[PDB]
Amino acid sequence: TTSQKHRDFVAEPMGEKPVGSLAGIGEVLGKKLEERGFDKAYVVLGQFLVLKKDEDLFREWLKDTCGANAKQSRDCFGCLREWCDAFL
Amino acid sequence: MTTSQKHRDFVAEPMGEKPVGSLAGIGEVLGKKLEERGFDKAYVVLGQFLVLKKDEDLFREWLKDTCGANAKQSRDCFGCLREWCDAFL
Repeated sequence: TTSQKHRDFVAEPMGEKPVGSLAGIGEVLGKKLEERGFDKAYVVLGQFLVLKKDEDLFREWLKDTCGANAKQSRDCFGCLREWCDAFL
Repeated sequence: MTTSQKHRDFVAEPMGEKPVGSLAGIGEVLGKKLEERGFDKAYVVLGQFLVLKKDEDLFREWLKDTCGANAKQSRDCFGCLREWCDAFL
């Protein structure tokens, strides 16, 4: 199942939404992503796409980059995957 | 309209699973070199465009380094991705 945060993200183009609009990305993860250059949601989408939507590699990259746990990275992957199914 | 028809066709609709050669500026020669480096679908190149925060200088140099694109090819590819994003992202 899904959070409302997920459903809100997948419902519409992301535009310039901050990285914190992604399901799974809370205040702490968002800071660390911003610290490393991923300040907008679309930059994380960029990494998802460069990695050819590979779940294992994206979730591992997120853990290595901002410390996401398994639930957080599951949530973030799922929200980007569903967004892409609707808009890409 | 000074863009190519090929630009117009790409920016008119979501890209889905389109191959990299659907991008403006990406002919068969550049497209093969991109595919050999793992950039086989247009959305993978979109991904690089986005990871570079849509920066023209960085993206155009990355394209040159990765497939040998010249100035016009890299401008066309960048402009096609930028307009696609303005329409759909």
